[PDB]
This record gives sequence, C-alpha cells and structure tokens, in this order.
Amino acid sequence: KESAAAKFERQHMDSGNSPSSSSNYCNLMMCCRKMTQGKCKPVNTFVHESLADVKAVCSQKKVTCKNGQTNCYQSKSTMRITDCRETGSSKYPNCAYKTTQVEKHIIVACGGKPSVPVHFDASV
Amino acid sequence: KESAAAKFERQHMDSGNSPSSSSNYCNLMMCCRKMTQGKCKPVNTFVHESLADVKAVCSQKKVTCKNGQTNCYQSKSTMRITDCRETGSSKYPNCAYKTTQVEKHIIVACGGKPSVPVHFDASV
Ligand SMILES: Nc1nc2c(ncn2[C@@H]2O[C@H](COP(=O)(O)O[C@@H]3[C@H](O)[C@@H](CO)O[C@H]3n3ccc(=O)[nH]c3=O)[C@@H](O)[C@H]2O)c(=O)[nH]1
Repeated sequence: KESAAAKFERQHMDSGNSPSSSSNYCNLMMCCRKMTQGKCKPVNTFVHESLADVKAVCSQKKVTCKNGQTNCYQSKSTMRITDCRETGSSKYPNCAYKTTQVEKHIIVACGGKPSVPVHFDASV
Repeated sequence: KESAAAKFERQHMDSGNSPSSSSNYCNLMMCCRKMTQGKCKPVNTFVHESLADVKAVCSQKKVTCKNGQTNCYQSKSTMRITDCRETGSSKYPNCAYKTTQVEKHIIVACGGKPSVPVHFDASV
C-alpha cells in the first residue's frame, strides 16, 4: 500500500532548480505515457506534428524496416521530434532519460486497413 | 485491449507541444504523478525545495488549517512552488491544467511519529 507520507511526496514534491526545463521532458513524458511500467523502455521518440501528417506517412516512401520487413514508410518532410534515451545510470524503478530535440525524417511501420502507424522504426 | 494504433499514439504522439513548453508542466506532472486517474484532481501544488526543508515545516509555526483539518504548520520562509489548477474546459478523461509558478509560505498538515507532512493545506 502507499503510506500517507509517501503519497504527500508523490503528489507534492518536485525538488529541482528548473523543474520545467526542457531537459526534464523525457522523464516526465515516459512516466506519463506509461513506458516505465515494470521496466524502463530504453529508447522512445515523440513526434510533435499533427496526427494527420504522421498518418499520411503511410502513403509516402516505402522503405525496408530495421527488422527485414518491408511495411515501413519514410516521411517526405522532416518533422520535429524528441528522442528520449535512458541515461547510463537509469535503473528501474529509477528510470532516467536524456532528452534530445531534433528535426529529421521519420520511418514508421504501417499496418491495418486503412493503413496507420503502428511502430516507430527510426529517423534519418 | 489497446489497439496497435492507439498504442502508437500513446507512445509517440505529442502534437502541438514541445519540450521547451513550461506552461505544459502541470499537464505532464499531474499525469505522471497519477492525479488524473479516473478523475481530474482540481488543484494541486508542487514544492521545489528539498524534502528535508519541507519536512522541517512540521516543527515550525503552528497555525489553524485553512482547509478543514488540524495539525497544520506554516513554513517560516517562502518556498518555490508551482500551482496547478484545472482549466474551465477540463473534463475527464481530458484533464487540463494551468501552470503558475510563485513563491509563498506553505501550510501543511503533519502526522505520524516522527511528525511529517501528510497533506498540503494551502500557500499563503
Ligand atoms: N522518472 C521520473 N522522473 C521524475 C519524476 N518527477 C520528477 N522527475 C524528474 O526527475 C529529475 C530529478 O530526479 P531526482 O532529483 O532523483 O528526484 C526524484 C524524483 O523527482 C522523485 C520521483 O521519481 O523521486 C526522486 N528520487 C528518486 C530516487 C532517489 O534515490 N531519490 C529521490 O529523491 C527531474 O529532473 C525531473 O525531470 C517522476 O515521477 N518520475
């Protein structure tokens, strides 16, 4: 169970000199989007473009996925993305991430009908 | 179950938002700290001082609680806090918060033995 003292910590404590700094984004986002459940997802990319633009990638340049499959697509334009990668000392339940903001083309794997993104493959 | 498409959206989509966006701090924190589970917590304050300093408040100025309770103490100094308040359009499952940073004295309700902070009462 969670003690009352632990709950107060969870709900109200965030010690830090620049709590809202962009360097804390990955830590907060990976937590919020539940990618730190039982383990720390080692790498994950967030795309800051409209869902419509990302879905449209499924009808763009067809490329080969890192895994051999050929259901991957690369965006014609670059997109604003944030790479979140576990730091050296990241260790469950203390997951830690480095935030890197870049502008690159995205490669996603598409599936279903109509075709929509189902996995983030890489960026170039 | 969560579809492959919905999962892709959860893990990878953050449209119209950016890591450098400080006003989005409350949205990320309320989510990450589980205060948007099944309902939207209306108001919540995060303290950016060290935990040792917040715990020390339990031995400071005894005051009447502002919210309905007892055993409240007011910090002798001001502390850096972020006030998170639901926006007028907030509605579960779409919770939304307005972020406000400010420096004020905090009043916390203490309990346990040793006495430690268990509820956040108000900032003055
Ligand atoms: N993963 C994660 N990171 C968080 C959270 N809240 C804030 N952060 C981030 O964590 C960074 C600093 O971490 P810290 O100084 O180690 O502070 C941690 C964190 O704010 C809190 C909840 O996890 O526990 C703290 N913690 C964690 C482990 C430990 O040994 N000691 C300790 O104080 C900040 O830059 C911020 O971005 C959270 O709930 N989860």
